[PDB]
Amino acid sequence: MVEPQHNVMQMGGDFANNPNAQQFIDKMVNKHGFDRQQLQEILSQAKRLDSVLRLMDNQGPNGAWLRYRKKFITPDNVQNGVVFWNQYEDALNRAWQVYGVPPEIIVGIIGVETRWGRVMGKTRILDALATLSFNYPRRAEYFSGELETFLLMARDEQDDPLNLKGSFAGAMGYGQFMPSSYKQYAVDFSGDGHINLWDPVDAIGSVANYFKAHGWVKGDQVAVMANGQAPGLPNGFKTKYSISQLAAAGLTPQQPLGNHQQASLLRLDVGTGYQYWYGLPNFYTITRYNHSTHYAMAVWQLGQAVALARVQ
Ligand code: NA
Repeated sequence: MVEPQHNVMQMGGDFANNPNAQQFIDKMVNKHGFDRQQLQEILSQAKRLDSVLRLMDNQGPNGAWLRYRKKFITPDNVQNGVVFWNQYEDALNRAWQVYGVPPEIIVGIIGVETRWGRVMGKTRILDALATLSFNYPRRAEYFSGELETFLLMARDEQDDPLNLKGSFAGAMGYGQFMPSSYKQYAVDFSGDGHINLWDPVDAIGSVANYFKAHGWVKGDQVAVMANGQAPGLPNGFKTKYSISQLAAAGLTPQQPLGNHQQASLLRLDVGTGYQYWYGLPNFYTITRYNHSTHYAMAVWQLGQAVALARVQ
């Protein structure tokens, strides 16, 4: 009947003689009450993926922005964005009301991440996380934290850890949430008592909560395009200048900046030249999902494009 298998102390598979996998097992048992044998059975099936390791290692004017932008803002994506928006309008409206994050931002994030559920990843989360936790010294501590949370998440939401698929870094569902984001920011937005990253309604509320938690200011401007050029100043979403320094550099805002007294200097390569922008706090909040000016600008403009296509 009951088979404790106390004498089955060595697991097979890609992580068979891996000291890190052994230490991780002891941690799950000691800290979370996992059964060593049940966990060895799970991890003996986990795969060490070279592709996951290669990809994690891999990470003018010539029109850079234009090329990045066209990967996301196309008739097909805008049209699919409209369908997703109309289909989940209640959830989007409810997220706006509860979290102060507008539909265009959420629709934009889900569009850029997975094309609204069409591309959510094909790699088993367990394989990706185990590979990065046990065979990647550089980010081993970060990924072991993610694997720990993933196994707890699977245990709680009652999932077989081996059945969940996602990105090469272990990101999941519509919004490509990492296990740590699920833990800290995911919410039951459908109201069924569970948090399913693959349920569009839960994903919508979870992205909204993530944004509010990262400082999204309701109704505030994201960024304002500037007239003029500022070649003497370093640019990027991490920069910060007073509106006075930017004016002194030859820039003027196309729209009033209200009470904002500082901003980041963003520069987009539009082929014929450079297009400068005053990055406001909400722009930086978007970069909290993916540390990239292009990413954040594409997320925002995709949402705007969809918002416009709905009007027609
Ligand atoms: Na739910």
